Amino acid sequence: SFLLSKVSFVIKKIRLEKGMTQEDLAYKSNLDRTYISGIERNSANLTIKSLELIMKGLEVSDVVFFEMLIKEILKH
Amino acid sequence: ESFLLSKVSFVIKKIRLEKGMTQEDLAYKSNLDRTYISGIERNSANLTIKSLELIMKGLEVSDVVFFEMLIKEILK
Repeated sequence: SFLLSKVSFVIKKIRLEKGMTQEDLAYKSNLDRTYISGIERNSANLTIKSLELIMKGLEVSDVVFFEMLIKEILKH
Repeated sequence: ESFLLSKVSFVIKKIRLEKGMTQEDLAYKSNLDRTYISGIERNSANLTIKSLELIMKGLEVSDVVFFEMLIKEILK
């Protein structure tokens, strides 16, 4: 899936840009490290509530996240 | 429901009504249950990214269009 891969990519990109490991983001959001690893491989079951929490943890606003996402969708 | 949650629900229903589609129409076109559509439009907490992909495919709305509308609603 095109959208799933781009969501996964943007979450990994923002996490790596904040210098956070998957563990770091998990600890900040009270999620497991394997949930973050999992979403970066396949974002199918990531919910909007979990994405809001992740965006909170990455200290990215929702608008910037979606701007980043539109950019990735359009690059393709 | 947070404001991101509410706005995702709002934008789905906004586009659905602009498309002249009922909930049942969206359910048919997305291959999701009408109960689930009903629920998302009230509260998007448990909407997954795959279900959002199928909702956009059933509304026949470009993903970029959906996220641009979402950014505009978040900013209002």
